[PDB]
Amino acid sequence: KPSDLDGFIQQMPKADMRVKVQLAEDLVTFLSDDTNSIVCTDMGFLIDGLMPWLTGSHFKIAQKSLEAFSELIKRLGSDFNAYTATVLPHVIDRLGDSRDTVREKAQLLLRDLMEHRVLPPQALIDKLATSCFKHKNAKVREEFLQTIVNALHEYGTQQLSVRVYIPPVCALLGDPTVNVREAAIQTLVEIYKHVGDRLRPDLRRMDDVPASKLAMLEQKFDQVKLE
Repeated sequence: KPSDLDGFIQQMPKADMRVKVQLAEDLVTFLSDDTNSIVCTDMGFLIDGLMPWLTGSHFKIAQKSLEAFSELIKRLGSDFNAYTATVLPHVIDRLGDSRDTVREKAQLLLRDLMEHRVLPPQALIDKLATSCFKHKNAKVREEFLQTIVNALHEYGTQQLSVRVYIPPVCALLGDPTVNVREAAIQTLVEIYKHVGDRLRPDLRRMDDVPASKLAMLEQKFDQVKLE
């Protein structure tokens, strides 16, 4: 139905489950088309409106809110950073969502924040680290390691310094969950690709890392070296 942002904003609060999903789908469609305008009364009103969707129990609508935020990030760029502190904590929680597509759109929102320069890659990863390394949900801990990997692969050591990340990633080698232990391994391997052999003595000083895992990690690095 709605023809502009103000129209979406007005109809969001009242809307019943029925039209709520259609509204979500159309909102995303609207924001995706760069021939559509994001003129409205107050952008904060749209942000506030998306919040119950994002923090909600319907995951289709949550996912669309993430997609909606991605579109605002793309249009707003650094201007979006006014809303980062409000949105980020719930996007983090969605990294742990049971539905694979929800985690995807959440990870994509995170990449969009960096690609569209809402904040520098180091700023975002550091901020995530605060909430993610010790999150109660193993899927968040695992997803966050992947966020680090993707950010490194996309931006390289020019914008992302992972030296200070080695000890917390190493701590995850002893995670109570096997999926995380294995993710932590692969993350160090991915970091090796960027950082090179200086990582080896770095890990050797990590009295955390058992010799058996140091050895296993070194085998994996050697294997990478055979490019």
